[PDB]
Amino acid sequence: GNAKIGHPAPNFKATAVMPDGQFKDISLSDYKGKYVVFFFYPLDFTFVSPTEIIAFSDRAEEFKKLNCQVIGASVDSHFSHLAWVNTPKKQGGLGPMNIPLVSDPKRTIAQDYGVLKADEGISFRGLFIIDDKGILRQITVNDLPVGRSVDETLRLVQAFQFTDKH
Amino acid sequence: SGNAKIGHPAPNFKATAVMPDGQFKDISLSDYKGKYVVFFFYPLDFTFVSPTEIIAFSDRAEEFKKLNCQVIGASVDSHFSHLAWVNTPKKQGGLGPMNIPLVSDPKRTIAQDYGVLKADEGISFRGLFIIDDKGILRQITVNDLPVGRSVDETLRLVQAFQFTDKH
Repeated sequence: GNAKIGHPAPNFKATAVMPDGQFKDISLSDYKGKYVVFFFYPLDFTFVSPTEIIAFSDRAEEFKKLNCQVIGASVDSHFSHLAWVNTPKKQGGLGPMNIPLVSDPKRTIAQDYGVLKADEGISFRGLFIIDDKGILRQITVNDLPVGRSVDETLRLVQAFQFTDKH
Repeated sequence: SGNAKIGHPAPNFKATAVMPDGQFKDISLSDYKGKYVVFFFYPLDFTFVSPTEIIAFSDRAEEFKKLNCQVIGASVDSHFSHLAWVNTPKKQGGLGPMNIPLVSDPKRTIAQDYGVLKADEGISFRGLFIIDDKGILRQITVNDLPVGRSVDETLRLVQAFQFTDKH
């Protein structure tokens, strides 16, 4: 991949399903001036990913207070993302989202970030912290079975911002 | 760059370390087959954030022992530098006695194999890697220099990989 600490995070432009339930083409560069947490998950309609997605969405206000945009992504189509959003939570759906969910059907974004599981065409659980100047500050990659922690992500974002001002 | 890939064998190394008994010993990652390994880099000895991380992992080594997990720290400093830092009491800004080995990577080849060498400064980023008992890399963590790592989070991850290994 091209994700290197201290270098500009690779830009992307891709269709996302937005919090209002509509599709929009967004770019990482849209969020210059804010910190960004950009995380990949393997596939829609799975059982580890919804715990993570719902936690980041439920707690989006805590990232807002850190002037930090959270963006999720997977190789599944944006239509599949919306289908999972519209599935009732009591049946295993995501429910309404406070974060956008990017579609990476060409796998080029996952490749740019070095998190494509090449033998299976899906992303590992990659999470990237990008500062307000677009510079990559933190790389996290978990193998497929093991989820990430919103608490840890908030600790990291806040710590980078504090040390930025030092 | 680097050869650290999730789901592939973690890059082996053979290097001089300062062991918990305070003596030099050449160790290899493959020595620890059969155990989980947390392998972490820090930029260089005799600094300010790194000792807090090193001491935290050393102080809490028993919690990794209870998970059949070996913790190993590393930097590009010489093995004499590591020993001097250990021999400096914590009261005076040193590490004090350690419960974990500290690997010396003076040729920078281990940092390069793990993709954490910061070009031009000849130091490693704050890289941390979780390797299972088969030697397979399961987790990559890399922090830019100013921000340290969490022992709690590392234990959460080791526990979760061992949990999911059961199915």
